Amino acid sequence: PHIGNYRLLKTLGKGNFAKVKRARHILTGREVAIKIIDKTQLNPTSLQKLFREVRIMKILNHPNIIKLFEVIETEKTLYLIMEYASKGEVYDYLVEHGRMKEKEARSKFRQIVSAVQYCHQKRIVHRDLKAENLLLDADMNIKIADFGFSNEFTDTFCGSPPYAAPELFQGKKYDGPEVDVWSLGVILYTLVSGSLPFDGQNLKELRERVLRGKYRIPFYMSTDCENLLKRFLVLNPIKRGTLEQIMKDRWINAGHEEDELKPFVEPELDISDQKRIDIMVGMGYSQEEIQESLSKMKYDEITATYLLLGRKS
Ligand SMILES: C[C@H](c1ccccc1)n1c(=O)c(N2CCNCC2)nc2cnc(-c3cnc4cccnn34)cc21
Repeated sequence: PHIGNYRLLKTLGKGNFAKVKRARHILTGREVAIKIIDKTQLNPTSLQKLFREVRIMKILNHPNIIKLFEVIETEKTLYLIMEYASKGEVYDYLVEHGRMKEKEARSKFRQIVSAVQYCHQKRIVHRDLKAENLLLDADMNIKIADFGFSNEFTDTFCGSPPYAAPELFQGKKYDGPEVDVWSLGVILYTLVSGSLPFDGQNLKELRERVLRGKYRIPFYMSTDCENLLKRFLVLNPIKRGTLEQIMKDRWINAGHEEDELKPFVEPELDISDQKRIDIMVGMGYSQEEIQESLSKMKYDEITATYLLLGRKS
């Protein structure tokens, strides 16, 4: 079971027309995650959605967002070779361990807010932020995943209802980032409490609770955490805080002297490490080939080998 330079191993999950498998890169030995998409079952609008997702992944380069390494395409199948996060979904972690202490939620939430604010810098809204789409790497760092429902902000999608902003329930047109801000308030509440702030026995009950916007504050929750939730979970999207403003909040930065959370500054990608390039020449690729794939940033077998050589094993 090979595809390109990858040996396919255990399945991580499976869904509508796709599965994700862990894999090993043969040339470097690094582990990756590969999404395998059966294109034959997709209609032309699903196909267009797929290629948009790929385009979004190429735009985004952040240490708390799953990175794209390579695209392999046949006429029947699309393979997205991605960063692997070995400790699974935040959702499953909360189920096993219960709520995080605020100091543990804070470390994760700073990473989440940095990643999503950076998406908004790039004019991308995720639109399906939920505990299930936050992965954890071997060091318990957050990696946001699955931009299959994401879009640019300049359709009639509504994500997981418990995380959906009230304007989505009323069927209202919406700009973009404000709905991610609301979902991040729901995420903060789930990290600190282990439960959702709005729930119901059915969609009607859940919808009514979201629109009322009331949620329970546990006795153990600090005043500063409660006040921060108020900046996310604002019914009026016009008055909802922006993430750049929320980054200055007291709770976000408690115990982070000299390290106030700030918008991420994307570094210039080094495509010129000759030690890595020397290794790839020894593997068989020519110097000129490596230069052309890296400069056009082709997400092909070469640029993926270069990136993976830049990561641990
Ligand atoms: C495929 C799916 C998935 C894909 C995208 C976003 C979230 C979840 N998935 C599950 O469904 C799941 N299940 C849920 C049902 N109960 C058993 C555990 N566990 C997972 C654990 N690790 C990953 C993972 C790790 N490195 C990466 C890099 C890219 C993508 N995925 N990925 C994905 C998982």
